[PDB]
Amino acid sequence: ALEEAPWPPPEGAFVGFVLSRKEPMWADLLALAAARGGRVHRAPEPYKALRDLKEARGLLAKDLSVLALREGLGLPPGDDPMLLAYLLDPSNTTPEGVARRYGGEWTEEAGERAALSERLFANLWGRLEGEERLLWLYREVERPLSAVLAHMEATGVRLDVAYLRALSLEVAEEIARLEAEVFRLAGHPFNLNSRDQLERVLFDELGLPAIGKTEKTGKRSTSAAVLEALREAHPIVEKILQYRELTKLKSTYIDPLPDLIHPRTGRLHTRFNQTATATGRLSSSDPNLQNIPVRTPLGQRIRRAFIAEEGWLLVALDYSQIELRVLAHLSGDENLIRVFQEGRDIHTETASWMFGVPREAVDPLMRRAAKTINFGVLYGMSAHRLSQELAIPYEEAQAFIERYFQSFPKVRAWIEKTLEEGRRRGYVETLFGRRRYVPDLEARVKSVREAAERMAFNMPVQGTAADLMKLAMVKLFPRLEEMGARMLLQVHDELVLEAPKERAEAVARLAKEVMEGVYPLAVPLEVEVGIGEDWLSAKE
DNA sequence: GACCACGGCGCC
DNA sequence: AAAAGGCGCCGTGGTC
Ligand SMILES: O=C(CCCCCCCCCO)NCCC/C=C/c1cn([C@H]2C[C@H](O)[C@@H](COP(=O)(O)OP(=O)(O)OP(=O)(O)O)O2)c(=O)[nH]c1=O
Ligand SMILES: [Mg+2]
Ligand SMILES: [Mg+2]
Repeated sequence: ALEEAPWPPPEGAFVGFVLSRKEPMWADLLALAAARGGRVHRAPEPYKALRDLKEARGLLAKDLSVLALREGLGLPPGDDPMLLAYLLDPSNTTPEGVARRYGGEWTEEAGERAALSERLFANLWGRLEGEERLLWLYREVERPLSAVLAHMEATGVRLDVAYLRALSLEVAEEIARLEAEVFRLAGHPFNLNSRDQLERVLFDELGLPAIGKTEKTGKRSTSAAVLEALREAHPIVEKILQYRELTKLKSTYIDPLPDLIHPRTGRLHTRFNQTATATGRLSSSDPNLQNIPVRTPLGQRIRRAFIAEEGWLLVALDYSQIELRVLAHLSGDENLIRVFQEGRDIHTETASWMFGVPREAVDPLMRRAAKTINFGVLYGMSAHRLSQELAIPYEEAQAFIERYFQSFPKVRAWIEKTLEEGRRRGYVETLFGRRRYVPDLEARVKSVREAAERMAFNMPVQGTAADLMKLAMVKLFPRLEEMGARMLLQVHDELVLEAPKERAEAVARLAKEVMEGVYPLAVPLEVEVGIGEDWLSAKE
C-alpha cells in the first residue's frame, strides 16, 4: 500500500527487519526497512543502513537494538507494539498472534514488517488511551526496561570454558558407573534415557508398585517424586535418581554452554524475553540463564563457571522472602506485616520446624527445602503431597497447613476477594494494574476450575514482585553506567552485576539501596547482597 | 535436518 | 504423582 521512497527514512519512522535466526546476537541482518507518513523506505544494504537510525521503533525493537549494540552502534529501542499488546493481555506473546489480532500479518519481509509495526502501534495505542495504569507501566517500566535488557543481552557473561570441559570428562565416567549398575540390577541393558523403557523395567519386569500416572497419556510415572517413594523397594531406584541428576546437568549445562561462546565478544549471551509469561515475569532463553544449577554439589560446581572479567567482580543481589512481603502488602494481614517489621524469617522458621532444629543450626540447604514448602502451601499444595515430601503422617501435614494460614487470617480473605473479583471482571491484576485474564474460573470441571483459581490468585503476587524488580532495574541501570559497572543477569528476584574491583563495594551498596527503596510497601524490602569472582561465591 | 507432544526436571 | 504457581531445555518417540 505504502508509496515506495528512498532510504533513509525520516525521524521517528517505524522499523522492520528480518533476521537469519531468532537470536539477535547470532543473527545475520538480512533486510531493513522503515515506514512513516504513508511511505516505505527499504534499505539497499541493511548493515550500512543501521547507522542512519537514531532509535529502534517497532515490533521486536529490543532485538534489533541488541544486534546494533553487537555492531558497535548505540541504537536504543523505543516504542514496540508487542509491549502494548502484552500489557493489554499477557497472552499476547508472539508477533504472529499480535498482528493477526490487532490488524495485519507477520510476514518475512522487512518493508511489510515496518508498515505492520506502524499500523499495529496506532491501533494498540488506541486501545490503551483511557487505561492510565497500563500506560504508566508502559512508559515507566516496560519501554525503558527494553533498553536495559538490550544492553544486558549484548554484554553477555564470562564463562570458564576449560573448567566445564574438564568437568564433562569426570561426569561422563561417573555416569557410566551408575548406568552399568542399573543394567546389572535390571539384568540387561536398555535406553535408560527413555522413560518408556524404564517404565517397563521397573513396573512390569521388576514388578515395582506403580504410584502415579502421567498427565496427558496416563502412563505409569517414573518421576523423581515417584522414584523417591521407591528408594527402598529396590536398589536400582537410587542408582536411577543419581543417573538422572548427572545426565540432566551434563546434557543441559556442562556440554551445551561451552559451545555458545560468541566469537567476537568471548562471552555467553542469553535473551531476556519481555512478552513471554502470564504474570509479568521475564524469561530467559537461547540459552536459559535463569535456571543455572545451584542446589546440588555438582550444580554448584557448574554455577562456579560463571565468572567475572579479570579486574572485575560479580555482585549478586536477591530480594528476601519477596513474594511473602508482597502478600503482606496486597492482603494487609496485620500479623504478617509484623513478621517483617520484626525482622523474622519464615523460611528459617519453617526449616526449624521441618527438621526439628533451632533456627541457628538451619543450614542453607535446609532453608531451600522450607521455601518449596512455604510457597507450596501458600499457593495451594495438598496435605497428601506435603505429607509425602516431608515424610510425615498425613495428619501432620494437615496440621502444618492448618497453622500456616491461621497465623495470617487476611490472606484467605484476600484470596477469596481476588477470585471473586476475577470471576466477575474476567481478570486479576497486580499492585500496579498489570492484568491476567483467567476465564477458566467459571469452568464446570472442578479440576480445571480449581487449577484456574490457583493460577488466578498467584498472579497478583508473583506479578507484583515482577513489577518491583523491573522498576528497580530501570532505576538502577543509569546509576551503574555512571560508575562503569554492568547489569548482566536477572533471575526473577535477583540481579547479577559486574563491577570493577575498585568500585564493586560502592556498586553493591548502591544497588542494595535502589532495590530496597524501589517502591515502598507496608513492610520493609530487604536485599541480600554478595560479591565474588564467581556467581556461587557472590551469594551469602 | 526439523516439527511436535510428552515426560521430566533445572531454576525462581 | 500429588488441589502449589511461573518459566525453558533435554531426550525420546514419532513423524515429516
Ligand atoms: O532446592 C530445593 C530443595 C532442597 C532440598 C530439599 C529436599 C529434601 C528431601 C529429603 C531428603 O532427605 N528447593 C528449591 C528452593 C528454591 C525455591 C524457590 C521458589 C520461589 N518461588 C517464588 C516465591 C519467591 O518469593 C520468589 C523468589 O525466590 P527465592 O529468592 O528463591 O525465594 P525468597 O525471595 O522467598 O527467599 P530468599 O530470597 O531466600 O529470602 O519466587 C516459588 O513460588 N516457589 C519456589 O519453590
Ligand atoms: Mg529471594
Ligand atoms: Mg532469588
